[PDB]
Amino acid sequence: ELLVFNFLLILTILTIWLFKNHRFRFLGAMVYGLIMGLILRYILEKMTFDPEIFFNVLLPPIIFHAGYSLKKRHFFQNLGSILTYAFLGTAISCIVIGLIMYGFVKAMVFHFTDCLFFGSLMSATDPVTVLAIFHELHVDPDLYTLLFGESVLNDAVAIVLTYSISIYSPAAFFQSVGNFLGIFAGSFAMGSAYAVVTALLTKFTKLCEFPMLETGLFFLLSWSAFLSAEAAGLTGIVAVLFCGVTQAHYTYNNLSLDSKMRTKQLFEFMNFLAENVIFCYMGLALFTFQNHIFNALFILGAFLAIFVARACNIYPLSFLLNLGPWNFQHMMMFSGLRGAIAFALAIRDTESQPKQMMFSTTLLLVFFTVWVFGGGTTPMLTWLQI
Amino acid sequence: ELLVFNFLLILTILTIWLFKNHRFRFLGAMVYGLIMGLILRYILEKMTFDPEIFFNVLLPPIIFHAGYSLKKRHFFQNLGSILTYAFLGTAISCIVIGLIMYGFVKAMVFHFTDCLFFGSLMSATDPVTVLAIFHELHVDPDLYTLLFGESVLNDAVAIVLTYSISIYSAAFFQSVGNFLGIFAGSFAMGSAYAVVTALLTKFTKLCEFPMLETGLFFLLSWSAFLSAEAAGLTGIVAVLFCGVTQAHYTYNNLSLDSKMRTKQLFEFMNFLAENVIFCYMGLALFTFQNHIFNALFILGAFLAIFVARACNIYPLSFLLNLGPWNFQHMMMFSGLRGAIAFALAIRDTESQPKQMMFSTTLLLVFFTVWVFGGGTTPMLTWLQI
Repeated sequence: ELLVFNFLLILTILTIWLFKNHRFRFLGAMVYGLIMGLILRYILEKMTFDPEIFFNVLLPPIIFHAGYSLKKRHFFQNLGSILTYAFLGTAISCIVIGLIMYGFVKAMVFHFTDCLFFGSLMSATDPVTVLAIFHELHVDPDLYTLLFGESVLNDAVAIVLTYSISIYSPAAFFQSVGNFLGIFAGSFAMGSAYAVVTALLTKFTKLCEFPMLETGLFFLLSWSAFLSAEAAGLTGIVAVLFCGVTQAHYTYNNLSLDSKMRTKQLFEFMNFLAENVIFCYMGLALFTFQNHIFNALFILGAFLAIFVARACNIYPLSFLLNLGPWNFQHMMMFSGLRGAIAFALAIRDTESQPKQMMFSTTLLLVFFTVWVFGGGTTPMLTWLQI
Repeated sequence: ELLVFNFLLILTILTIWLFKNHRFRFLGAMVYGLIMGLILRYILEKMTFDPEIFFNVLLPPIIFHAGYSLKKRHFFQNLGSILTYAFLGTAISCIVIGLIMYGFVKAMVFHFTDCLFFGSLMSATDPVTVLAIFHELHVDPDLYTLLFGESVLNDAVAIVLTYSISIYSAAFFQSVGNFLGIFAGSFAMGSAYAVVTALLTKFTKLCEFPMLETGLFFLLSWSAFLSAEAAGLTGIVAVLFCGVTQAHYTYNNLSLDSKMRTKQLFEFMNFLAENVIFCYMGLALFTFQNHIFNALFILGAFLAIFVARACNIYPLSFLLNLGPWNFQHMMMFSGLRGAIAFALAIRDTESQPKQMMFSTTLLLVFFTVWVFGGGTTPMLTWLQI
């Protein structure tokens, strides 16, 4: 680990500059996959030692910022739509499996549980680049709130849902579903339990006179909720921390007026370290030789599956919502990226199943392919209508 | 390990809690480690797995903030004294070894090179307790701006000096060159990133992206530490300490927004120094193979503490006065011992069980100087403001 980190820093500086360099260019760190990966084909494995456990512990700060940055324009305005699209992840999973199951069976003219696992893994959808474009343009506030709320909810559903599948064992159907309800409900109550303590502590006691103390305890109490998830054995540790959204609505507004900017900037800095997650796609795209060894030509079934499965269950859900506005257009625009979280699930022990290794191969190619939607977002906006 | 890191926060929360109430009490977090240890003394080793190499990677942010928090009121009047205090750490190691040589030779009624490690280790001194009291009371600014100097200067000297003895065994001739070469090399490449950081944003307009430059500042500052260890140049904490030029040049150039953000970002990590302050007690109750020795050399080390702080500053005091100083601050220099000295005490901890007694003594030294550090207010009021 001496110079292993140093590889990240040099390209990160390039990533920092390209944001200021390519400010008006036609067009992130996604480009450097060909640059940094290829030059080191000829010490080699030490670049991507990267224990899969470590990735999970550095992701919670990324998603905690998402839950702590709500502009409070959806708690009562479009909350129902987000909760309606919370069930979309179940719809996404049940449709992706319906196609990829026929994909490998007809490819050979291996089991079925990985197909269920793959569908849950693919259910994540976090278009980070798309959300960044919307906010800076200072337009379509309703459209911005739609994608942001959906992207921060399905991933929380995806992580808990894929855990239930991984522990499913064939009656035996109910307890696997019961785990999904029990863990998610436990994550909401226990996760917010530490958040409630922070809110009342800073609202009754006049602790706002000590900016250093309030900021320190806020980070520790938020971190303790994430840490308490593993200690109690309740999974969905990201969801546990993500359920600290009440901190931004109640704890944030108590009495500080000074650490308000200090707290958001602190977690924004950790949120700004997402390029380490981004580079991990391409840095390990060639270093993980044992992972991408297969590169089987089954991606064509996956390619067609991801495009239609997301599209074929967003209009019907909106149609159900139309029963009780929506511009009849945003549903088509919803087709964004395929989530940063999905990569983390693809590296879960990396050896649980032969075709499971192929999942990581498919995910990497999709990421280098789905990003054209982010690049091709502006023509999509101007194609028919805004 | 998942639950081990959890209970390290509740006692850190209590650290925040104690300072909320202790704004008027007679007087902090140093004792919470013992309280948790006693409860856990009655699964056990997993609390203090704590690889010793990982201790030296969470420590540099403490050093960087110390070098980044200079008040710029010491280099103009007390710089010569502070630079002369770099020899204090060297002469301390020269006298401590002789005092500790008689500690065991006369007691018997290891090897000499092992005693050198302990002597150089004592040169480190980080009186965080005294400095905290000074700033909050707004007292003796002249003494504060120079006491901070030696406090961090010898820490950079201590780490390189205790590493230089690795070649000691006619091998003593190149030791001085190796010590000076590494220290000089640390200043060159360590401050080079600060120069690179300064010129990068002095010409370009990074003010439109205050968030981008903050990451770049952290990325560039971290690179200096990482590049030193990767290239084999030791004194990595000293290399990051050479980031004081970041405050001299980069801090004041054009930011006007991230200046407070950068200070608060690093001081928050420096505000998490209690983790260093908490690591001792867990190892002081569970690692019976390491700390249980506690041989009857504590008093010998205890006597060596005061004389080392007295037999060295006093001879140098006359030289500095030759070119006022009121002749009073010299007696006050009998201060704390710090926390970086522990990081040297945990250098692989596996020389010999009979030789590892020095680590046991150092833990007691912090406890004995904690109450001594606590009883600082009577000393301050007695002499002068």
